[PDB]
Amino acid sequence: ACTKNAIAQTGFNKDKYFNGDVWYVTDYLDLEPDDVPKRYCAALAAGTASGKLKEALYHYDPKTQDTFYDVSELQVESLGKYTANFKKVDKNGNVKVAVTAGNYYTFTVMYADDSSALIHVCLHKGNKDLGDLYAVLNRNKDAAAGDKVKSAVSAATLEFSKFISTKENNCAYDNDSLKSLLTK
Ligand code: HEM
Ligand SMILES: [N+]
Repeated sequence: ACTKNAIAQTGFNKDKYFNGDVWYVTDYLDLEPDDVPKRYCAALAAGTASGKLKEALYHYDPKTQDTFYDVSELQVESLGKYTANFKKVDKNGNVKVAVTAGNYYTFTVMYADDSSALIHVCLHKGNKDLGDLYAVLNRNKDAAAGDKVKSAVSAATLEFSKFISTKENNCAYDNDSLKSLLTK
């Protein structure tokens, strides 16, 4: 189960974050021992499509090759805090698993600037018992975490040294699919 009420960034700039561009996960911290492997790659695009706040997701496990995309319409809880009812889709937006009761995530944007972000995610999916996840994002898939985002990790009373990097997984992303999924 999740245990954190993450606090959103003071002065969060939603239009800059939700600009339709891609964010790559560079580092992550899963609070429950084994909800996820020590290497999925992940990326997302977030934006407004025909007036609707949307987020598209990509996951890839470079060892198993397990791959999946999702798209969600987002609902607002407060500035920087959103609820996402996800649908599993192929890379072209064709539905594989419809929106389902019990299938949603919340996320909180704890820190963001033009190039980097720190988010909290609480995923709910069927009968899995999942815990809190934190992720450091960058607009550049190769960027080492800089001082603004690392300081934000500290300010959340977390230790960046505990975060697991995705950089040695050598993941390659279909950015075009993420951006186009925002409309689907
Ligand atoms: C970027 C922020 C992330 C968000 C919003 C997110 C969200 C989600 C969602 C919605 C699902 C279920 C998708 C579906 O069933 O259609 C999922 C599954 C999963 N995610 Fe993430 N995720 C993120 C990052 C990560 C990271 C960095 C990892 C690293 C290991 C990870 C590991 C997993 C795993 C292992 C599953 C499979 C869960 C299961 O079915 O048991 N996710 N995630
Ligand atoms: N996840």
